[PDB]
Amino acid sequence: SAPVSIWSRVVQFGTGWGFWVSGHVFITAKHVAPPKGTEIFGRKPGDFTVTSSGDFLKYYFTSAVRPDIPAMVLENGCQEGVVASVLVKRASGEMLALAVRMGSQAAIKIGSAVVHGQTGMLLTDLGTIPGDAGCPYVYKKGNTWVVIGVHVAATRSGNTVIAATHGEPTLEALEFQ
Repeated sequence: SAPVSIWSRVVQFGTGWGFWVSGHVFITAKHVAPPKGTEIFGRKPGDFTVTSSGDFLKYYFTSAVRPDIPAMVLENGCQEGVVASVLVKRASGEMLALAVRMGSQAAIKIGSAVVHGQTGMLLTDLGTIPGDAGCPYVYKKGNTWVVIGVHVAATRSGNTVIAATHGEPTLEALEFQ
């Protein structure tokens, strides 16, 4: 479904994967990233800036690292009900697009961390596995592909997954009633 060229944007990173949103912007799961202050893609700290929000991590490079790729829209999650695709790469280079119905956005507790993200329900042993964190969630919005977050967590059994998103909630901020 997703354009063939989009997969070259998914690369190994730390103990997981990350995604080039543009030639300048690389997103990943905080928990898989190399330690802060590590040289990456041949660039030293200072040649890039890093922002984190929950388990979402974004690197911005002043000079393009991948000039061969057009910029894509990065959204803070998407509307509940959107059928998105997790672009999972495995170490072998195998590419597995996993259909997922996006659920609600919330601040989700995973172990000792709190992740701002969006829940999802895998539509199909053939889901995500340890090592997949950082792979992007994308969908075709109208007539263009947009990225909404990165894979961070799943249940062992069952089809629940969590994508970390870049923002903290306003309209989507949960409050006791």
